Formats: sequence, structure tokens, C-alpha cells
Amino acid sequence: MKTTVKVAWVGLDYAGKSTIIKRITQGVFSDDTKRTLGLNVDEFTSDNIKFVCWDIGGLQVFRDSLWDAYIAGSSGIIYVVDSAAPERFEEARTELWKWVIENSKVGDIPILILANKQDLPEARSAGEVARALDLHKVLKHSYAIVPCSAASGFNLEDALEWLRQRITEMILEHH
Ligand SMILES: Nc1nc2c(ncn2[C@@H]2O[C@H](COP(=O)(O)OP(=O)(O)OP(=O)(O)O)[C@@H](O)[C@H]2O)c(=O)[nH]1
Ligand SMILES: [Mg+2]
Repeated sequence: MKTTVKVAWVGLDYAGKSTIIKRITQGVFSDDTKRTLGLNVDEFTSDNIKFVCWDIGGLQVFRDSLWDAYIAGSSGIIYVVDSAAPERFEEARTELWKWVIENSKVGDIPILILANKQDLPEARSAGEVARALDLHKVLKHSYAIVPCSAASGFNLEDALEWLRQRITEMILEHH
């Protein structure tokens, strides 16, 4: 029997949340993924864990209507950033801090930041994305940052393994 955990996939519109989930669940890269106009629900299993992926649209309208509930009901949060869109790093930092770092509804749950689109020539490194999001100023929450690509699959297995390990560690430490 597997334990069900709900994971909220958040991040700005165009960050690559839906494309990463498609690469993991279908094994294929879609370079023409369409904007999510609400919620996509998908599943993937990794060992004793059934991951229920809540892929929420990142457009402003969906942050204000849907993000609060799915973030508050999740067991883990994945915040995806387009590393090749530095014109939106300040906006991505603002939303990460409002909806995750300083959101009182987020307890001591796993927080994984994915610095996505590493395959693109203008992609900033994981270190550069961490500094742009002020991750080095996060004082009370644990977090991980992983550079990845839905196009090549780079680090997607390792990122999912990190989440499975953190969720399993919480279960084992409590027992
Ligand atoms: N080259 C490249 N393109 C990517 C990658 N991830 C996503 N894309 C592309 O980036 C665009 C936006 O990806 P989406 O998956 O729709 O982004 P999203 O975060 O789900 O956006 P919303 O649905 O608006 O929340 C699409 O054209 C994707 O094909 C990646 O790692 N590399
Ligand atoms: Mg989407």
C-alpha cells in the first residue's frame, strides 16, 4: 500500500510546471505546452509514495483565486522558475515569498525550487536563481534548489527522489 501525498506545483505562468509534469508522467518533451487555465491533476508513483500533482495555473488570476487553497492543502511544494526569463525574477521572488516563505499556512513541509529550462542558452545557474529569489535570506524554512530541464530531462529524476526522501523522512521521524 502506498501513502498519498498532495504536491502543489506553483510558480509564475510560463515557468514550465505543466511541461515538467508531462515529461515525468509521459516521458516526452512538449515544446508547445498551452497555458493552464485552472488546475491540472496528475499522478506518478515513486516507490511507497503516490504523488498527486496539483498543477495550478500561474497567471495572476489563478494566484488570487486558487493558489491559497492548494498550497494550504499540500504535503510538499514545488516552486518552478524559468531560469532563462530573468525579466521576471523579481516577480518570481515576490510570489515565492508571499505564497510560500511568509505564508503562515505553509508549515514544515518540503519546499523544492526548480530552476527550470537549463537547456536554453540564456538560462541562469541554480546559484544565480537562488540569489535572485533571495533564498540566501530564508531563515526559518528548509529548502532545496535543483537546476533542471523538461527538454532534456536533466535532474528531473534526482529532483523527484529528493521529494520522496523528504516526505519519507517526515513519516519515519514521526513514527
Ligand atoms: N526549452 C524548454 N522549454 C520548456 C521547458 N519547460 C517548459 N518549456 C516551455 O515553456 C513554455 C511554458 O511551459 P508551461 O509548462 O506551459 O508553463 P506553466 O508553468 O505550466 O505555465 P502556466 O500554465 O501559465 O502556469 C512552453 O512553451 C513549454 O514547452 C524546458 O525545460 N526547456
Ligand atoms: Mg501550466
